[PDB]
Amino acid sequence: TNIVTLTRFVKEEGRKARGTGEMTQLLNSLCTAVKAISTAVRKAGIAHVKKLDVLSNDLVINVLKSSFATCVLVSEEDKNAIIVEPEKRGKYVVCFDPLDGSSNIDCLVSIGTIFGIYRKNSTDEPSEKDALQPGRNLVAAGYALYGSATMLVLAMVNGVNCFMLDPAIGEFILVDRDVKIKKKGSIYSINEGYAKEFDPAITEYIQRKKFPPDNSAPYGARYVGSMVADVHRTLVYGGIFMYPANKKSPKGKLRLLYECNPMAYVMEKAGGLATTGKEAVLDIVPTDIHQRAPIILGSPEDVTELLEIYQKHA
Amino acid sequence: TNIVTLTRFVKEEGRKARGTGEMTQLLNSLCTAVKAISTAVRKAGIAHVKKLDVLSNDLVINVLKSSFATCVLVSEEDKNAIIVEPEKRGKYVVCFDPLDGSSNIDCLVSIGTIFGIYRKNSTDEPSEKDALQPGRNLVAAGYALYGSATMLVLAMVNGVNCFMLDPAIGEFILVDRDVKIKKKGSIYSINEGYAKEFDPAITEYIQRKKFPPDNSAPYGARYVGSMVADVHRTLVYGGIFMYPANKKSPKGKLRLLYECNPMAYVMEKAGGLATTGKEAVLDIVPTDIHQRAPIILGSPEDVTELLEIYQKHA
Amino acid sequence: TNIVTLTRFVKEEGRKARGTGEMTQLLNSLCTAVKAISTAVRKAGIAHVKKLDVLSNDLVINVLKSSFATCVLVSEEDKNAIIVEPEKRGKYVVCFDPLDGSSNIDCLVSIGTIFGIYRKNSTDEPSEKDALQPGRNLVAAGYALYGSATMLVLAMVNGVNCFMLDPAIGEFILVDRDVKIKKKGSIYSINEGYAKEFDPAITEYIQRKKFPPDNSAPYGARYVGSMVADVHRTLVYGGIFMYPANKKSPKGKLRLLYECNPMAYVMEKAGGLATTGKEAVLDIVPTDIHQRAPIILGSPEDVTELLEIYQKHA
Amino acid sequence: TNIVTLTRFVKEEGRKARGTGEMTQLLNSLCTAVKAISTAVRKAGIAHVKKLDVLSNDLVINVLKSSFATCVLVSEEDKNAIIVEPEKRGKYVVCFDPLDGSSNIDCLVSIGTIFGIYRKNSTDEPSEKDALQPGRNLVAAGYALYGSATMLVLAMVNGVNCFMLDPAIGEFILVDRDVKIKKKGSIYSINEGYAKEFDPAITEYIQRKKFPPDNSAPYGARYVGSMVADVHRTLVYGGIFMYPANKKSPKGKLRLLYECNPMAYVMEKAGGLATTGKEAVLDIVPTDIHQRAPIILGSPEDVTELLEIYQKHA
Ligand SMILES: O=P(O)(O)OC[C@H]1O[C@](O)(CO)[C@@H](O)[C@@H]1O
Ligand SMILES: O=P(O)(O)OC[C@H]1O[C@](O)(CO)[C@@H](O)[C@@H]1O
Ligand SMILES: O=P(O)(O)OC[C@H]1O[C@](O)(CO)[C@@H](O)[C@@H]1O
Ligand SMILES: O=P(O)(O)OC[C@H]1O[C@](O)(CO)[C@@H](O)[C@@H]1O
Ligand SMILES: O=P(O)(O)OC[C@H]1O[C@](O)(CO)[C@@H](O)[C@@H]1O
Ligand SMILES: O=P(O)(O)OC[C@H]1O[C@](O)(CO)[C@@H](O)[C@@H]1O
Ligand SMILES: O=P(O)(O)OC[C@H]1O[C@](O)(CO)[C@@H](O)[C@@H]1O
Ligand SMILES: O=P(O)(O)OC[C@H]1O[C@](O)(CO)[C@@H](O)[C@@H]1O
Ligand SMILES: [Mg+2]
Ligand SMILES: [Mg+2]
Ligand SMILES: [Mg+2]
Ligand SMILES: [Mg+2]
Ligand SMILES: [Mg+2]
Ligand SMILES: [Mg+2]
Ligand SMILES: [Mg+2]
Ligand SMILES: [Mg+2]
Repeated sequence: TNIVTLTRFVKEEGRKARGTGEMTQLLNSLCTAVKAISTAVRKAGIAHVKKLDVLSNDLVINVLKSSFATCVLVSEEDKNAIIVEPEKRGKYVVCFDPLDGSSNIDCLVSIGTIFGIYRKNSTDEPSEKDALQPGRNLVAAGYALYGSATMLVLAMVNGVNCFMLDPAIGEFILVDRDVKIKKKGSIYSINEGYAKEFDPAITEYIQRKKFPPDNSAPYGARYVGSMVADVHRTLVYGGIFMYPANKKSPKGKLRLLYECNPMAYVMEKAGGLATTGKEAVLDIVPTDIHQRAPIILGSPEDVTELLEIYQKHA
Repeated sequence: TNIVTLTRFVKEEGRKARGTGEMTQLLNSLCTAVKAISTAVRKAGIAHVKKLDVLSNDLVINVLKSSFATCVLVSEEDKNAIIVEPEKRGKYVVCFDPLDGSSNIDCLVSIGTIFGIYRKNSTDEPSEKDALQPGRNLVAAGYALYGSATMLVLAMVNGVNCFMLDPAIGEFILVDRDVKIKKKGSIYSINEGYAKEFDPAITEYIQRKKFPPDNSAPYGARYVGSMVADVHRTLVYGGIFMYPANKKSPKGKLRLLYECNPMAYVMEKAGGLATTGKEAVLDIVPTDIHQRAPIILGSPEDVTELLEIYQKHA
Repeated sequence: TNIVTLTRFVKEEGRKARGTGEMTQLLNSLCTAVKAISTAVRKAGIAHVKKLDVLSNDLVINVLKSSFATCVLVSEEDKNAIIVEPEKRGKYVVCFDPLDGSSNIDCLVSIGTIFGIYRKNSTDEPSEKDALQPGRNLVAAGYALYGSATMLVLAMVNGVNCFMLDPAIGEFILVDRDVKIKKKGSIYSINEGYAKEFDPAITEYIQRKKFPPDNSAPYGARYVGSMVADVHRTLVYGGIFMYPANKKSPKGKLRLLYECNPMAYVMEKAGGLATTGKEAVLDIVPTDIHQRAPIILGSPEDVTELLEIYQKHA
Repeated sequence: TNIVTLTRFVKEEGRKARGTGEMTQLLNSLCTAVKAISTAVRKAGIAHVKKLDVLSNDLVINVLKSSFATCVLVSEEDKNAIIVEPEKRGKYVVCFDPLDGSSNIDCLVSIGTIFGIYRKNSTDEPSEKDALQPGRNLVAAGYALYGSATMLVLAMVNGVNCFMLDPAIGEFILVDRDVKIKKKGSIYSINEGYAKEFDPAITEYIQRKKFPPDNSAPYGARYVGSMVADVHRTLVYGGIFMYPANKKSPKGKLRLLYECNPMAYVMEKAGGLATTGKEAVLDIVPTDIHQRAPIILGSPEDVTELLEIYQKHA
C-alpha cells in the first residue's frame, strides 16, 4: 500500500519549498500531541477551567518544546509567553489554543486545538515581542477537530489541506486537498442570545437572512458553540460564521492570536474572507498576546454582504 | 477490577424487574451494532441518502433480527415495517433511526442512533399495527451520540442512565445515573432560519429569550443541527430544544415514532417535558409509521413558558 | 452486515440445546474480562508472581461473580475455592488460570487464560467438593490466546470453535469451526532440558522423532514455553505436546483442574487425545483443587505412539 | 505529559551525532509501515507465501521509498535489489525481512520485521553491489516483534534500545534502554528435529546442556519457531539461540543480509556475541544478496562455550 501521511505530505512540499524542514518535525511533534488529546477526549467519562484543559496544554507544550523548532509559545492557557530554552530552540513561534470549547466538553460537543505558526524573524533573544505580528506573517496554521472523527485542517502558503486521523495506525491520512469554500452559502451561524447587544449591521444582516429581500429561501442557522466546529462546517458547506463585537465587549470574545488569526489564514487560503467588520483580521497588528478581536469569516460573497452593510452604516 | 457494563447494569435491574431478560440480549445485540457504527464513523474519510446511512441501517437490523427478542422493526430508512420471521421472533417492537443527521456527517458533526422499544402486546401475527402505539407504551428508549466520545443514554421505566463506550475494551461503561435535568436552563436551541414560518408563540417565546421581560440576562442560543446532539446538550445543561411546526410543514420535521417519541420518554423520565405545543408527544396515537410531529422538549420550567404562550394564543 | 459474535453463536446453540442460557451470560461476563486482559497486556511496558497476574485474576473473578451463573470458582491464583454468595449464585463451577505463562510475559511471548466449566449438580451448599470432578463433566471449556492476535478457542459438547477478537468492535468474531486436528503431525513439543529426568518411554519416543525408524524425515521441534501457545499450535497444525512426569516431580507441572483438564476437553472434542501416559486426563478423579498431572495431548496417532511405548515399558 | 517517542529519541541522539538526520525520517517511514503491519496482523482472521507476506513487503517498501533516505532496498521477498529512483534517493541501503515467520502466522505465534541499515558510501549509481557489505557496516539495525505487545528493538552505534508501541496513540514509547544481555543464561534454543543432521560440536554442546558436566541444573529449552521471537527472548533473559549449519544445508537457513546480520549488530551491541561457529557473522563479506549463514548468538559466555567446542573439534 502507499500514501498517505501528513508528514509524508508536508515533507514532500518542503522539498520543493525547498526547506530545511524543521517545520516538519514541528507538525509531527504537534500531531503526536493531537493524537494524545484525541484519545483522552474519547474516554473522558472513563477517566473522570477543565482538568485536561490543563492537561492538553502542557501536553502540547512538551511536544513543541522538544520539536527543536520553536523559540516562543503562546497558550490561551498561560499568563505570559513561554520561551524555549537554548538547547531546544527553533526558528518558529507557535500560538495555540490547546483545547477550545472545553467550556463545552460535557455535551460530547466537538472540540479542538487551534494553532498558528510564525517564523521568528528577529535576531533578538526571543520574547512575546515575537508573538505579536500580523496574521499575514503565518507560515502555517490550522486546527484539529475532535468530532465524530478526528480531522486536522492544515493551511500553508500553498492552499488548504485536510487530514483525518486513522485511529488504528495512529496516522493522519490526507483525505481532501486543496480545499476551497463555496463562494456563497446557505447558512449563518451566530449566537443570537446577544440580539440585544449586537450592532445595526449584524442586526440588519441576520434580518436579511431570515427574510430574503428578494425573497430567496432564507438561510439556515447553525451554531454549535465550538469555534473549531463552526468554522469547519462553514469551511465545508461554506456559509458564514459570526462572532461580532457587541457593545458590552467591544472586541468580541475570540482571542486573535491563537483563535481568530489562524481561522483567517485558513479561510483566506481557501478562498474565504475574515473581517472584524472594520478590517481584515490578518492585517491587525496586535499589542497584547491575549488580545481579542471580533470575527466575521466564511464564504466570500456572504462576508461581503455583511461588510457592505457595515460600510453602509459607518 | 469491577464494574461496570450496561449489560452488567441492565441485567441487574431486570433481576428485580424481575424479568425474562430478553430485553438484555436486545440492548446487547444493539450495543454491538452501535459499536460497529461508532468505528465506521470515526474513519469515514479513510473509508471514502448517505452510503453508511444504508450501511448502519442494515447493520442495526441484523443485530436486532438475531437478538431473538423482536418481532417488528421500524427504520427511518424503510418504506414499510420489517417483520421478524418465526424462528427469530421476540416480544419486542423496535423503532429506530439508524443514523440521524447523516445529512450532516460531513462536518464531523456529531450524529447518532435513536431507538424506542415497545412490548408487542398483541396476540395477532405481528405487523405495523404493533408499531403504532403511544409513546407511553415504551418499555425502553434512548439514543447513541457518536461525538467526541461515543455515549449512549438509556432511559427505562426507572430513570435515565448514561453510558460511555470505552473504545479499548469495547464496552459501554456506566458513567452517570440516574440523570435528571435542571428544572430551568440558560439556553434555547431552534433553527431560526424559519423565523418567517414560525407561529406567534414560538416567535414571542424566542423574543422573550433575547430580551428578558424582567431583564434577566438573555438565554444562550445553541443549534448544532443534529437532533441527538442537541437534545443531549439540552439533557445535560438543561434548557430547551425546539423544532416546532411551521405553516409550510404543519407537523414539524422530526418523525415521531423513531425520533420524537424516544426523546420524550427520555426527557420526561429525567424530569423534563415534551410537547407539540398542543399535547404531550407521548400521548399521541400514531396512524402512520413514518408520521412526523413538531417537538418542544427540555427543562420543565422553560417548556412550560412556551406552553403558557401557546395557550395564551389559542 | 451480519455475523458473527460468540454470543451470537453460543446463544443460537443453546437455543437448540435447548437451554436456560445462563451459560451465555457466563461466556459474556468472561469475554469482557478477556478483552480487559488483552488490552492490559498489549501495553505492559507503557503501564510498567506478576502484578497483573493478580490483576487479571480478580478481573476475571469479578466478571464471573456478577454473571449470576456461577457458584464456585477456582483460580490457579487462590489458596482455596471462592464461593459465590447467595445473591449472585448460578449453576456453574468455573476453574481457570487467569494468566498462564506470566512467568514468561517478558518475552512478549504469547500468554493466555484457561478455563473449564462444570455444572454443579450437587444440592448441597457449594464448596470445593463441587470443583473436583472428572474432566468428563465439562459442559464447556477452552482458552484465550493473547498472541499476535487475541483468539479464544471454545469447545463444548458439540465440537471445537475458534473466535478472534476484532479489536475495534470489541467483539469475538467466529473465524473457524468446528475445528479438528490432523490425525498425525510433524511436530513434537517438549522441554528437553529435563532429558535427564524423563522416563524411558518419553526418552525412546523423542528418540524415534529425531531418527525415524523407518527413516521418514524427522519431526519438528517446537516449544514456546506457554502452554496455551503450544497446544494451540498443536491444535492447528496438529502434532503433539508433552509435559510428562519426571522423577523429580512425579506428576508433571501443569495443574489438572484449570490447566490440564480443559486442554483435554478441547483436544478430545477436536479429535485429539489427552493422556497422562497411564490414563485419559479426563477420567482422573481429583482430590486436590490445585493437584497437578502430567499431560500428553495432540494428534491422535502420535499420542498413541507414545502410549504404545509406555505400555511397552510397563 | 512528556516523553517519549522513538522519533523524539532518535532525533535527540542524531543531534549530538550530530547528523543530517535523514536517518530519522527513515525510522519514521519505517515505524508507520510497522504500525500498519501490527494492525493487519491482529485481525488476520477477520481479514481472511502468505498474502500479507506480500502485503507487508510492499507496504514497507513504499514507506522506505518515500522516506527520501534510501537508495537501495533488499527484501527477503524480492528476486533482485530494488533501486530507489532519482527523485526519492537517500544515502541509505536498507535490508529487511518484511514478515519473518509467516510460515507460522497461523499459530498466532509471534512474528516480526527484521531490518539493517548501511550507509551507501559508494559514489557509483546504486545497485546490489551496495547491499553486500559486512555486518560491521551497519549504521542502525533492529527488529519488530508483533507479539502480545508490539515492541521494536533498535540498536545503533551507541547501544540497544527497546520501544513498545502504544496502540492508542500510535506511538513507539521507549520502555527500556540501553539493553544488555546477561553474561550467561539458563536457556538453549535450537530445532532438535535435526539432531540427525547437526555436527559434533552442536551435538556435544546440547549434550552438555542437558547433563551438566559439573552437574549444575540443566538448561531450559525454548524454541518458538520465529527467529525474531527467539532472539528477543534470548536478548531479554539471555541464553543462547542456535540455527547452525547441518550437512544437508551447510550454511544454515537464515539469510544473512536481512536476518542474520542485524540480529548480530544487535546482539554484539548489547554485549552478546554472534558466530557461525567459524567466524563473527558480522565480518562475513557477502557475495549473494540472498545468501544464508548459520548463526549462533546470545549470552557471551554460552556462545563461547559452544565455540571452544567447535574449536576443539576442528
Ligand atoms: O524551512 P522549513 O523548516 O522547511 O519551513 C518552511 C515550511 O513552511 C512552508 O512555507 C509552509 O508552512 C513550506 O514552504 C515549508 O515546508
Ligand atoms: O457561548 P458563546 O458566547 O457563543 O461563545 C462560544 C465561543 O467560545 C468558544 O468556546 C471559545 O471561547 C468557541 O468555541 C465558541 O465560538
Ligand atoms: O422481560 P424482560 O425481557 O426482562 O424485559 C423487561 C425489561 O424492561 C424493563 O421494564 C425496562 O426496560 C425492565 O423492568 C426489564 O429489564
Ligand atoms: O436543518 P433543520 O431543518 O434545522 O433540521 C435538522 C434536524 O434534522 C435532523 O438532522 C434529522 O432529520 C436532526 O438531527 C435535526 O434536529
Ligand atoms: O442451560 P444453559 O445455561 O443454556 O447451559 C447449557 C449450555 O451448555 C452446553 O451444553 C454447551 O456448553 C449447551 O448445550 C448449552 O448452551
Ligand atoms: O518452563 P517449563 O518447565 O517447560 O514449563 C512451562 C509451562 O509452564 C507454564 O508456563 C504454566 O506453568 C505453561 O505455559 C508451560 O507449559
Ligand atoms: O546523518 P543522519 O541522517 O543523521 O544519520 C546518522 C545516524 O546514524 C547513527 O550513527 C545511528 O544510526 C546516529 O549517529 C545518527 O543519528
Ligand atoms: O522451522 P525451522 O527449520 O526451525 O526454522 C525456523 C526459522 O525460520 C524462520 O521462520 C525464518 O525462516 C525463523 O523465524 C525461524 O528461526
Ligand atoms: Mg483552551
Ligand atoms: Mg478557547
Ligand atoms: Mg437515518
Ligand atoms: Mg434522521
Ligand atoms: Mg496464573
Ligand atoms: Mg499457569
Ligand atoms: Mg518475509
Ligand atoms: Mg523469514
